[PDB]
Amino acid sequence: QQNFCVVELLPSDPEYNTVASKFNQTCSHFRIEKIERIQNPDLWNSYQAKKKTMDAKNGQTMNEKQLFHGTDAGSVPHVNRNGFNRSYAGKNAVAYGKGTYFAVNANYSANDTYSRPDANGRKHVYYVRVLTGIYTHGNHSLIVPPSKNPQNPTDLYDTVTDNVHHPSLFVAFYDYQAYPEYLITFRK
Ligand SMILES: Cc1nc2sc3c(c2c(=O)[nH]1)CCC3
Repeated sequence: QQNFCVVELLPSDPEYNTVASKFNQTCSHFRIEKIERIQNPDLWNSYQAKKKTMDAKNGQTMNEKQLFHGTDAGSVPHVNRNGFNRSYAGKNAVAYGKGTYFAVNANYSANDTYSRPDANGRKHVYYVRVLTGIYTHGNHSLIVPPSKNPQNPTDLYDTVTDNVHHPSLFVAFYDYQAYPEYLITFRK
């Protein structure tokens, strides 16, 4: 279930200049070793279904952003199979899951705290399609999606950010809200 393939994106492939250019806006001091495309049909189809629903509701809003997420090597196969979906006890009592964080700029995700260097010094950051939708600033203490309207408090925001008009990060909460399209492997 949610089987996947991994294909190297070569420097000569159409999308390389764009993916590398975005990473290099803030990470040009690192050296890129490989960029790969993650091809997971079930995960892609489910993400696209969520995108279609959001596009049909949010008017002019550009619901998708491409953001970064650094992780340790041991999490890579999990992300490739499951994306950023989470399962745990009591998830189904409430309308959302535990937040998953993404950065606007690659250098944030390139921190060793996130993209932990592996045994060979290799660091791993995904360039992820994320349905940011309609967002507000995150709660300071209760890390859940806030209500949009005190008169309708089960209607929740799609994501939260640190700063509504100058974001540096986004937090996603819902299933199939993100697709791990590209994996960038790099070194100091
Ligand atoms: C595992 C992981 N956690 C976090 S928290 C956070 C980011 C980030 C990441 O890239 N990976 C980037 C923005 C704030």
